[PDB]
Amino acid sequence: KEIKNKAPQRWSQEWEVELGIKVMTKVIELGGTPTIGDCAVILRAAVRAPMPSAFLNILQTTHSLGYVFGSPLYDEIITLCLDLGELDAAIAIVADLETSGIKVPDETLDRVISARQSSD
Repeated sequence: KEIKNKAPQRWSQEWEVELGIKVMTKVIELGGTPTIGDCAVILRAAVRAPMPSAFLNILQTTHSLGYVFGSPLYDEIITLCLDLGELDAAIAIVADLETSGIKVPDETLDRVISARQSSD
């Protein structure tokens, strides 16, 4: 009775990436392994519309299955985090990237350190 006459909700890329990460979490819970391409696709959806908060969780989900992206993609996401003003987000990103053991570009870490020094 309630669903049929409810007004529809317009599309938004934020709701899109939310539904995407929820679908990914459910698929992982039910025993399914998403491909690396879908991970790159949700990363592209997250970088297209400003949403820095989702970066950490999506990259953690990617690293969970064992997938590792190239250095340019991490460079791009870190540069976007620095540009849009989410310094703590980029700090968490480089922290979990160092924890995972992947190698980030030197200029990216240098820019992160410079932004951290400027913020302090």
